[PDB]
Amino acid sequence: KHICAICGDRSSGKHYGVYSCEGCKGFFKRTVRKDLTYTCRDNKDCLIDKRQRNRCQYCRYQKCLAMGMKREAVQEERQ
Amino acid sequence: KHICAICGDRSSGKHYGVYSCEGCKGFFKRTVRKDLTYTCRDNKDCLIDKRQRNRCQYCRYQKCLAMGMKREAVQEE
DNA sequence: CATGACCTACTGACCTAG
DNA sequence: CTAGGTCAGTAGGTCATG
Ligand SMILES: [Zn+2]
Ligand SMILES: [Zn+2]
Ligand SMILES: [Zn+2]
Ligand SMILES: [Zn+2]
Repeated sequence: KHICAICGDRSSGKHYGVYSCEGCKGFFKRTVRKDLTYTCRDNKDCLIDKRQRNRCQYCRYQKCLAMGMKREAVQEERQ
Repeated sequence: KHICAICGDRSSGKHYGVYSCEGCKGFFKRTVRKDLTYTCRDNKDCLIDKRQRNRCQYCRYQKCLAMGMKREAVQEE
């Protein structure tokens, strides 16, 4: 309840279902808002930690969904 | 006689006429009090249920009025 | 130009006067 | 009964930095 279940950074609370950090939060939010398809240049299992979370987006996105981060809870843009 | 007619959630009775949950009741109370006008980013046809009632505020406010929810049943501050 | 560290609004479950 | 009310927790920001 104190760590980001995706990259191991300090959590700021539950976001879209799972305890995560501000970096992983905005990442998911930025993807579904714009509907972004990601390709992994590796074997679809790149490690995701605090230091190399931005190495492979694809696996960082998949790691969010395997941890239960809901696409549905991402509201639409405002104003 | 216990289902919210707007989003299918559990209903606590009549709120401004129509059977609705506390979430949709509070949303309608705040939409007239502040006179908030909404715009939709899609084709004004978003699905309104328990899981994405917070997705589009435009379609959620539209489904309220279409379900019979009355604007005059809201008292002033 | 995709990041993320800062910042507010908006929920809705849980209260009480008529 | 259905009108009111709050406020912690999760949503929405924006914008300088690489
Ligand atoms: Zn993270
Ligand atoms: Zn990868
Ligand atoms: Zn409802
Ligand atoms: Zn919409």
